[PDB]
Amino acid sequence: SRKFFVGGNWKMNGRKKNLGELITTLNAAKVPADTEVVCAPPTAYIDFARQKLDPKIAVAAQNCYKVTNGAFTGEISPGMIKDCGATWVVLGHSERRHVFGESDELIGQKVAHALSEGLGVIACIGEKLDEREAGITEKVVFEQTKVIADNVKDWSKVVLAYEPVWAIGTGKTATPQQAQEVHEKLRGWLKSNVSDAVAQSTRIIYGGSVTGATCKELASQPDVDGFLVGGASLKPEFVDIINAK
Amino acid sequence: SRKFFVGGNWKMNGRKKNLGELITTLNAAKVPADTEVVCAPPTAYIDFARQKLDPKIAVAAQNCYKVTNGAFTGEISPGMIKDCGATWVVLGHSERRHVFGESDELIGQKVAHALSEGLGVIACIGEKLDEREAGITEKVVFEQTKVIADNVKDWSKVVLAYEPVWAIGTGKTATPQQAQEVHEKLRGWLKSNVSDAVAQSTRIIYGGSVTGATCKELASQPDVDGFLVGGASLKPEFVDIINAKQ
Repeated sequence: SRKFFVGGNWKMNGRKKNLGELITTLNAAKVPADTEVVCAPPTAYIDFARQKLDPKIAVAAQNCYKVTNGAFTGEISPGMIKDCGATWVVLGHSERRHVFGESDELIGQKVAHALSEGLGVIACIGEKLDEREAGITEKVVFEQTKVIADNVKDWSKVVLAYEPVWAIGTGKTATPQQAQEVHEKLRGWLKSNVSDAVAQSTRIIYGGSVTGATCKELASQPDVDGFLVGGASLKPEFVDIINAK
Repeated sequence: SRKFFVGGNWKMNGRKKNLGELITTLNAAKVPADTEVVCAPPTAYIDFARQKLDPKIAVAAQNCYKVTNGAFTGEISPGMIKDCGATWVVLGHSERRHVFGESDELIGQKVAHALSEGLGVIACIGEKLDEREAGITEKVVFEQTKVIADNVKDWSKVVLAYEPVWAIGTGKTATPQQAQEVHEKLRGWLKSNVSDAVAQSTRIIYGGSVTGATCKELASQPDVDGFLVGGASLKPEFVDIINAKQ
C-alpha cells in the first residue's frame, strides 16, 4: 500500500516568531502511523525549522540547483539541504515554472542531481487554466511527467504532485473526481512507460487550495495519495489535512 | 571619507563544517579603521553564519524578492533576511541576471523593496565581453545604474558594485586603469543625475577576480572604494583583501 503523504509548502511566509509558534502546534499533533508529513520552510529557515520540528516531521527545501557547489549566487544545493538535516526538495513548483521561468529541461536536471545525491524529490506538474479549457490537460501533464521520469534515479525517493495551476492559491479546489481522473491517468502513464511496480508504489499527491473542508473526499479517491498544501499549511487546519484518511 | 567596503560572496559553496572553519578565520581578522566587511553566505546558512560570525562582520543575503510575504516558493524577503540578523542583500548579481534571467525591471523592484524595508543593498552592474568590445560599456552600465538609482529610497544604504562580466570567475581581473575609468564615469553619472552629495558619499566597489595579488593596486585608484570578492572570499586571502589599503 502507498503511505499517505502530506506536505506543507510555507512558500515565502513567516519569521522565526510565527513559524516557531506554528511548529510548536505541529509538534503537538498526532501523525498517523500510516502517514508521512513534510514541511517546506522558506530557504532561510530550513535549518531553524529542522532544529525546532520533532523528527516525526520531515523538512523539505522549496527549491535547489543542479550541482553540488559552484558559482550560482542565490542558489542552494542538495548537499546543503542534506547538511541542514532536510530530506526532501520541492522541484518544478508552479511558481518556479511560471513566475521564475524555470524550464522543463532545468527541472529535469535538478531532479537528476537531487536524486543522485540521495535527496527526496516532490516533483510538481500541472496544467494552466487555458490548457485545461482547451481540453489538453493530459498532454501537458504527461509531457511534464516524461521529463521528470527520464531523470529519476531512484523512484523510492520521488513523490509526484499534480497541482493544477488554476487551483493554486485561488480557492478553486479540484473536485474529487477531477483529481482522481488525472491521478488515474498519470498512474497509467507510469505503468505503460516505466513499470507496473513504479505505478503501484509511486505516491501521486494533489495540490491546489486543499483545505480542511475538502481534504477527506479528495483523500478517499483511490489514486489520490495525499496532498501538497500551501495556504492551509500555515493554519491549524493543516492538522485536519494530515488526518484526512 | 567614504569607508572602504569589502564584501565576500560565498555563492553556492560551503557546508556547516567548512564554513565554520572559514568563519573562524574571519573572526580572527583585525578589521582596520574605517573599513566595512560584509559576508554573503548561501541562503540556507544566513542564520548559521550570523550566529557564528563576530558582529564586526556583517551578513548579507545573496538575493531576495520584492514583497514582504507571499506565494513565491523558493524565494526569501528582506523581512526574513533582517529576522536572521543580516543587514544587506546583494541584488542584480551577474549570475542572477545571466544564468537566472533576472531583468533590470525586476532588480529595480527588488532594490525599491529592500531599501523601503531598511535593508542595505549591494547593487551590481557590469557589461559583458561582447558589449565592451562593441564600445558600449558606458551605455550598458549607465542604463543599469539608472534603473537602480530610480529605485533608491536611501542612498546611505546603497553600495554600487561594478563587476564586468568577463572578469567574474575567469581570472581576468580588470586592470586598475580599466576599473578606475568606469568608476570615474559612474561617479560622474551620480553627480550629474542625482547630486554632488550622493556622488561624494556612494561607495563604488569593483568585483571580478579580485585576489590578494591584485587588490592593492586596484584599491589605490581614487574612485575604487572596495571590492566584492567571489572565489577569494572562501580563502584566508580574503583577509589580505580587507587590508588592501594598509
